[PDB]
Amino acid sequence: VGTLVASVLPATVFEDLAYAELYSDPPGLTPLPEEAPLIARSVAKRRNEFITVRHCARIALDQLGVPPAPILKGDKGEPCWPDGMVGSLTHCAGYRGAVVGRRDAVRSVGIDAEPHDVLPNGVLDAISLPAERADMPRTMPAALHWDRILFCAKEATYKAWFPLTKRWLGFEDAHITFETDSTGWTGRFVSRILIDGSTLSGPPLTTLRGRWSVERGLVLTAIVL
Ligand SMILES: CC(C)(COP(=O)(O)OP(=O)(O)OC[C@H]1O[C@@H](n2cnc3c(N)ncnc32)[C@H](O)[C@@H]1OP(=O)(O)O)[C@@H](O)C(=O)NCCC(=O)NCCS
Ligand code: NA
Ligand code: NA
Ligand code: NA
Ligand code: NA
Ligand code: NA
Ligand code: NA
Ligand code: NA
Ligand code: NA
Ligand code: NA
Ligand code: NA
Repeated sequence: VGTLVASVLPATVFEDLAYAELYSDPPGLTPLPEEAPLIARSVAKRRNEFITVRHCARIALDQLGVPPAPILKGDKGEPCWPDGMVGSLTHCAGYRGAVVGRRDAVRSVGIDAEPHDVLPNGVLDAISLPAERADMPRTMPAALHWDRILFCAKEATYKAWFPLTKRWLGFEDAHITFETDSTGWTGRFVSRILIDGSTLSGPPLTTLRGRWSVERGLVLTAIVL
């Protein structure tokens, strides 16, 4: 079983998390009939990864004692987790993953996987603030593609934020600061929210702490609130 995503999960709430990942689409996976409408008009690549990522979601939920069931799609694409559960899903070339948590210990999860590849510069200025572009090179080893790592953290931030607020969060609306561990391939980040953080219940979101990792040609990030 693969354990790349454990490199970005916390120990403090680990017993209330579970995860499952795969690196390709198993052949011949049939969609659940209740989930098939979600991909009824989708291209084959989207259908195949959707079915794999939902499979990972149910394996991870089963570890937390949740019986397998369909996971529908809600406001703005967000997955509809079973009662008492939270989680997040991601895919990219070579990666499909789910991390889920018990809501009584975990308020929200956001994860993202990317290929550890450059982004174009025009995609970088649209996805970053000036202070990020100044500070990332100061805090990240020169071997790493900081543009891509910053973007991966932006995506995990939106996924952790949206289920709590049900509002947009733009690339300009969170300033993310990083640190690198002395081993050079993992570290921590903090996403500072620059807009109103009001949530549907509980205290407003102001800073979201996460972890990042680069390995096996992938960037992984996770935020567990
Ligand atoms: C929604 C988004 C973050 C998804 O990320 P992605 O890199 O395109 O794709 P991933 O495979 O990593 O993640 C897709 C999964 O995200 C989840 N997701 C989609 N919308 C979501 C939402 N509103 N809230 C939480 N999770 C959501 C879904 O599980 C989806 O997979 P599924 O359709 O198979 O269920 C991205 O497409 C997007 O729209 N980003 C713009 C918002 C943003 O990044 N703001 C910057 C904040 S600092
Ligand atoms: Na457990
Ligand atoms: Na695999
Ligand atoms: Na559902
Ligand atoms: Na969610
Ligand atoms: Na990809
Ligand atoms: Na360094
Ligand atoms: Na600012
Ligand atoms: Na910050
Ligand atoms: Na930084
Ligand atoms: Na590592």
